[PDB]
Amino acid sequence: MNPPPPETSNPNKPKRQTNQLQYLLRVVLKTLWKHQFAWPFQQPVDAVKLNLPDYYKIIKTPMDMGTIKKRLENNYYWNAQECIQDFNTMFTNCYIYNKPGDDIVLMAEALEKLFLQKINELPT
Ligand SMILES: OCc1nnc2scc(-c3ccccc3)n12
Repeated sequence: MNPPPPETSNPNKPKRQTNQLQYLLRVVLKTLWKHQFAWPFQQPVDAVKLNLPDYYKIIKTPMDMGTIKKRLENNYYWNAQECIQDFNTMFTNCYIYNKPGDDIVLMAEALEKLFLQKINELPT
């Protein structure tokens, strides 16, 4: 059984459009999406399809790049830090559910380095 996926809209949450959030979509997310290791992270973890019945027993704050992409497109975030926190939650969940040296962890490690390279400098 899968939980409902994270929300991508919420009417009582205030929205903002900023240069940094536009760059997080155009540059950060859309470039990481194309990496050879992006595919496990492009959609919420489907525990039924992937046969991970313990995934949501361990991961209580799921996050993925599909959700982040919709949140950016739907102007869900207030600021860049809120979006950056969702990328960090996605990487940390991968480390928590797995073990050092696992293939999925090697993938998340490489994507996290690319992510940090791209958010080291943001637009004004
Ligand atoms: O490898 C476990 C795992 N941890 N985080 C993620 S996102 C996708 C997967 C996954 C699972 C099974 C086959 C292929 C990929 N995983």
